[PDB]
Amino acid sequence: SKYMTPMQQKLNEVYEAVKNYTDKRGRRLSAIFLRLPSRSELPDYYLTIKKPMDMEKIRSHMMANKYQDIDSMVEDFVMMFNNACTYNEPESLIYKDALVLHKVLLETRRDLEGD
Ligand SMILES: O=c1cc(-c2ccc(O)c(O)c2)oc2cc(O)cc(O)c12
Ligand SMILES: [K+]
Repeated sequence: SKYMTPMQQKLNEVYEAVKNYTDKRGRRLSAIFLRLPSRSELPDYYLTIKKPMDMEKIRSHMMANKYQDIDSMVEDFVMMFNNACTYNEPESLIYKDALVLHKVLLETRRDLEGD
């Protein structure tokens, strides 16, 4: 069925809000977060980050219909942002972007509180 339940629509809107957010200069903050690079490409990432997470993984779980609720999806986003903030330095752009996107995530959830 092409029709999403309300819970599915909400999950999609949250996801899409983070994905599509662009700053005043037209930059899409989510670009770097979509797909994690490999073990070779990011030294020490997978030894040091306990639960790797990227937006493609989140998107797949959503498409397979495995978030039972909004908080579960939020959890995964927060894990991703924390991972990025653990691995990268505060001065790095990825770290700054993770902070903005975290605010985008919570604002969006909060805005959709009564759907
Ligand atoms: O730390 C992360 C770092 C990167 C990353 C992606 C592309 C690059 O050219 C780069 O120099 C770093 O991508 C991520 C993507 C994520 O979803 C989560 C992360 O923690 C990272
Ligand atoms: K750090």
